[PDB]
Amino acid sequence: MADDDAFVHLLRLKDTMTPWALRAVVTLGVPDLVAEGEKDVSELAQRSGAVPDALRRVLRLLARRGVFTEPRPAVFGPTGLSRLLQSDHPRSMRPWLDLEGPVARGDRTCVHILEALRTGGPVHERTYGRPVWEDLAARPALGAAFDAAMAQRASWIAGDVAAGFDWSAVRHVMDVGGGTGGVLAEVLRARPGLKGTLLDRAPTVAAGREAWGASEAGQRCTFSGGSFFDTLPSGADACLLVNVLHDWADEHALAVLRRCAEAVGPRGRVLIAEHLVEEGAGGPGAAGLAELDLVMMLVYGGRERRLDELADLAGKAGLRIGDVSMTPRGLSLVVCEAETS
Amino acid sequence: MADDDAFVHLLRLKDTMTPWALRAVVTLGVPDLVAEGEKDVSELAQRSGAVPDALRRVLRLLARRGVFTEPRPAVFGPTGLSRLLQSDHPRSMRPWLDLEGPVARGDRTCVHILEALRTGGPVHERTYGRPVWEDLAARPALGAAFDAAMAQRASWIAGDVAAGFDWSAVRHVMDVGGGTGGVLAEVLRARPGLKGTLLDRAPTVAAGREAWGASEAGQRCTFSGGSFFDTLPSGADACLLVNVLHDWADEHALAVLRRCAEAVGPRGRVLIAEHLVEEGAGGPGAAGLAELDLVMMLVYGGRERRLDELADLAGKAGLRIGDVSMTPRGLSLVVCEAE
Repeated sequence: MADDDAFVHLLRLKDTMTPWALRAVVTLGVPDLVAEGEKDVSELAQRSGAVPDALRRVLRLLARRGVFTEPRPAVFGPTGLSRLLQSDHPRSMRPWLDLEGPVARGDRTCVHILEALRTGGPVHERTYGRPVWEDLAARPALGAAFDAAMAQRASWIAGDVAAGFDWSAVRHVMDVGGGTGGVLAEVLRARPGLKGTLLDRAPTVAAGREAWGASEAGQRCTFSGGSFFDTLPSGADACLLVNVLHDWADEHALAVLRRCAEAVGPRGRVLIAEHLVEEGAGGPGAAGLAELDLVMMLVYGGRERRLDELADLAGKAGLRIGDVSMTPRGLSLVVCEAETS
Repeated sequence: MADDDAFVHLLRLKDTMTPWALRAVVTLGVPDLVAEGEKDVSELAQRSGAVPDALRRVLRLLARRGVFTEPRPAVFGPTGLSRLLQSDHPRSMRPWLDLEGPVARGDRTCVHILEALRTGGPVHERTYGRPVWEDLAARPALGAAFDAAMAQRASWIAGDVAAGFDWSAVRHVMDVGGGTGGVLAEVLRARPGLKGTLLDRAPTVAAGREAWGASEAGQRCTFSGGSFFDTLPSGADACLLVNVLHDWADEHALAVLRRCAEAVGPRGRVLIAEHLVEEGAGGPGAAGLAELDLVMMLVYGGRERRLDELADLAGKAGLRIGDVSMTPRGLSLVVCEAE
């Protein structure tokens, strides 16, 4: 690099007003309020519960960044970005940036990053009093909003999972930590012979049962509560782990994998789908994954993992890493068989 | 071919980890530790306070963004960007990103933005126990760091301000809120005949005195501790206000302008130098001002203002805009005659 070019780049990297301007505006629902068109701030302020001047300055920053239009001085309207932040929108980003919701709430840990660097462990407890898992369950309004957002990331990738694994030698699949079963449902209806089991929390499995448990795939699907840290429900010959391990530190990730290897048995399989970090540089979306990693370090005790970090945890649960397949959308799909022949 | 992917733009704008990875790593002196070449994480971890795993992961992100190189796993080296983060550097960014210093410290307010929209006022007090000026004054070390940070900024701008106003009509200038006096130092030495007075806090002006009070221009400067909300030293004919009004809400900013009118009298002059906001905006100039304006909302109770918002204020302090020029680097210089 050189000087002026490095300067301009650093100024992008160092901005904290924008991302919070964005988060706040999403929480107040300015994207919805301008969906049908341009409004002036007086109306946006009065509708949002915000001081006109305060909101104006916030929206002006966000207009300069291209989130809204500002055709005439104090009037603001929708753009392609603002549309992604609407509640309407099918692939909406509201739940990831709504501060009343759970996910964006954890992002406040950014200001305690130095403490996170001292102790190593997360700083969600430092920010809000409780670690992340406790105060989700302590207020199930957030606990149901979390499941709603995780339901959305499942949808995104569900097709790619069912396509990318062979199911020829499988009878009964178990979506361990599958949420509302978005991925399970997609596999079962795509492979009609198969049976299935959804394992997750007490309310979350019932909410999955609700949305499709009387449908033709839902008939072939057990909906079983209880923690994946306890002994898993039986009769599975394949356990499915989709974007579950990155939520957990190495000890707790090892437990779950042990429970999966225990439950699937000698001739069975454990099927892992994560987005894996590469040995430096990576490709496109290595920057985003390392960003995510930091959220996972600060909020949760968890961690985005390399193939070999996955291999170590698999090994310590007496599994080997077999076929290592990549989906078009960046997911790595790995078949874990029993370690020894 | 075209930066048209809205989803990517949004993901760019929403990143909150990079800017704090950056602030942390600058706080921990890592750019300095790698100035002389590659270091591996274990060393960097030891020399700073940090856990090796956490620091690896934080540097990994910043390396992804080009701040540091990582040529083999777990080792990070310097770059053109890291140079600008060194204390070393003539135009260093360290004092703006060091969480030990008060400027970057203020950036923690970002997370209380919803309250800033509810109340309208700053959220430094909610972050830190006290508003910005009270705990800067209650912690002298922060005070000094702030002063040091502003001094670097004033140093860069000082030649424009000397060259920007016509000092022919002026015998004695008072730099009101001029920090350690970097602009006054330059203004005085450019115009050998002038007398001068720096007005700021006591420890601040004292730091100014020790820095350049011995020089020829220093000998023509009265280093004067005090508050620009109190009556100013009597009988300077011009009062200078360089990036002071943007720190203050409308009511407080007005009180300073009146205090400036008093001390110069009728047909005295009040010389203002701010970066004013421009309706209809633009690229990097405009966006940066809008970013800074949120810092001013959240840390101070301040505002970036237009030429005419500033006319409103001057008008209510018994002053009228006499001449408006722009420095050749965007700083608008306005002379006000006392009406």
